[PDB]
Amino acid sequence: NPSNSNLQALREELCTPGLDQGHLFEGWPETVDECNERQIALLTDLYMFSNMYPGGVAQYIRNGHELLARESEEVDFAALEMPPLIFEAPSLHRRTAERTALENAGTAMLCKTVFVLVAGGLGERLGYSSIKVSLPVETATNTTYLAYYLRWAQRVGGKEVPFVIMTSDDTHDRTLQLLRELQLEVPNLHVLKQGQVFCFADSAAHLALDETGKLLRKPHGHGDVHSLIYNATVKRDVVPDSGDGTATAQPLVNDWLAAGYESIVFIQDTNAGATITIPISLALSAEHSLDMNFTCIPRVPKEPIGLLCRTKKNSGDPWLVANVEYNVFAEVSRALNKDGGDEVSDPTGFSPFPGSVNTLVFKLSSYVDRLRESHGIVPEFINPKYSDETRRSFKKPARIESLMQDIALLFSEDDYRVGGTVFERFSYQPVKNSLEEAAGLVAQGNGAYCAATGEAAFYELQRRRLKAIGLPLFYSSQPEVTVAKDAFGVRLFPIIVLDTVCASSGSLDDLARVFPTPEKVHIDQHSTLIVEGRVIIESLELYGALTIRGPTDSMALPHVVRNAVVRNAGWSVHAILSLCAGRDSRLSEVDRIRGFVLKKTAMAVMDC
Ligand SMILES: O=c1ccn([C@@H]2O[C@H](COP(=O)(O)OP(=O)(O)O[C@H]3O[C@H](CO)[C@@H](O)[C@H](O)[C@H]3O)[C@@H](O)[C@H]2O)c(=O)[nH]1
Ligand code: VO4
Ligand SMILES: [Mg+2]
Repeated sequence: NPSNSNLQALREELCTPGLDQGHLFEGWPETVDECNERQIALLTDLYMFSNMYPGGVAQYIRNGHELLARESEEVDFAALEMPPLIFEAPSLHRRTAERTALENAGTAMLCKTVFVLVAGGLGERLGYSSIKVSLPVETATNTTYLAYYLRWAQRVGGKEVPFVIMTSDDTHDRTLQLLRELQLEVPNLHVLKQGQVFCFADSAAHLALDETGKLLRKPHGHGDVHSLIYNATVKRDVVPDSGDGTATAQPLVNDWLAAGYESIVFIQDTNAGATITIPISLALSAEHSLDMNFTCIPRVPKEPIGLLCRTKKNSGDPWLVANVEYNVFAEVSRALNKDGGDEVSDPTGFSPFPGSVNTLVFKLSSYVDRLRESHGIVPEFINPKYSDETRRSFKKPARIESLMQDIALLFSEDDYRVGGTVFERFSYQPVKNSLEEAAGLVAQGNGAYCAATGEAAFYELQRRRLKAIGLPLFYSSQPEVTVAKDAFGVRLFPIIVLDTVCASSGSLDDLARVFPTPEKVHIDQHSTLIVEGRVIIESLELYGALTIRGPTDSMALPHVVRNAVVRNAGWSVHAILSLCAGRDSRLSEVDRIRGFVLKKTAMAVMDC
């Protein structure tokens, strides 16, 4: 694509005042025709940046200057108050008429929903050297986060459900390999790989080089997902169009709208609670006519989650409903008095504003409109890490970032209704922290959000949902294992995991289909129940571990369990001892990041 003539022109352009990238060509020959292979490759990297990044590398540097200047100024909002459109979600463990009505409405709307999963991030800070969607939701079945989301989506939207996964250079190949290994068949899955962007070595936006003399690249944030969707195409065969030419440029958003889809949902890589909040969020988006709906929890004052606020940046700006990231809120909170009056704390102990967990629910028509106007471009920022409190130095090269929730400020209050739904904190179950930082956080009285608490919260979630339909689970709240040098404990048992064929959407009505007479099902607090396929359990007495397998097709007739009595040694859990020699150690990173291992001593199986 790039000729040698254009390569010299870009080189000269980047050496002009305001760009000042002469350090990249130190000791280079005057003409392009005299250049080595590596030099040609650098100019090619730079020239092809125009293709991937708006306006190319020249515009990237100019944006850097604008953002670096803005980052040097103390942030200030003209006005900051509660968003007008806030709706309290009912409890996930109470089968009220409201809960039943909202679940059944949202489950119908799931048939007309597009699903988007952002999975470009590493989180090596976890102590996990692989991709986060390969993490197990729980080690009882070892079901990955990738398989969890995909199987729920196919169950609620059918096998042909439209699904997008955003990957990065760090996660793409491993994501494709995991899809192949799980033998997942998703005909309308689109994997879109975000590109990394150049880095700034200093506050003057001088482009950074690595150890081998090539331009350092770093992530542009989860904001890239909108532009990737805007530029994505699909062919036209069984779709409304059926041309005899493969040169089809139908936008993926056009096929979705043409097929009858009315909603789009964005989720993150390690939050299993999204399958619980999404149906309620869709029902309330329809009842209250919300174009964009932020999923929120009550926030503790120092949580690393954003806040949903009604904002005005400057005195003349119209009201905007947008997310304010935790860092910005801290800077604003810590400030001299004589500025507004919405900072006083709440009696309970929660932030004045709802905390955004970044499960984003959109009306598809409104989303497409703003996507087409903006080309998926969202406002950017930069947050360099300086070496000393005096700044004027970068400990590590900085890069421009973007947030996928920052698409909310393209939604004017004049044309669009933007609101938030507030759920229980228990419904937010991310795996973000390693055991070390989880020990540090718990000492301050904060949430661990580690692999141990993520797995434990998943088992507790199943038990709360099942007790909501009348299953009589009597178990202690006392922990069964301590992790991170006895800093905190979790409990796991009783373990009850139902697959998507058994539990269907996970609605309380769907769960009542598995236990039609729950008063005659008695699962001891130390037991383990794994149910796969089309199973109905009418009466059971379980003291130990039991797997029940039914037909793998939902339309098949169901295996019905009656008057079963199963007793065995079952399972246990024990901590990974500090004196872990590691000689002939089957302990993997998966075990080590949660601090315990399940011992699967006995297991009964009911087949057919
Ligand atoms: O280049 C990137 C960066 C991030 N991600 C994905 O973004 C999600 C969240 O990233 P993470 O580092 O876990 O969270 P933050 O970006 O720090 O915070 C987000 O998630 C919080 C809730 O977990 C919200 O409160 C914040 O507002 C929101 O910005 C994950 O699925 C990542 O894989 C990508 O796909 N690509
Ligand atoms: O690549 V960093 O998010 O450690 O600056
Ligand atoms: Mg990096």
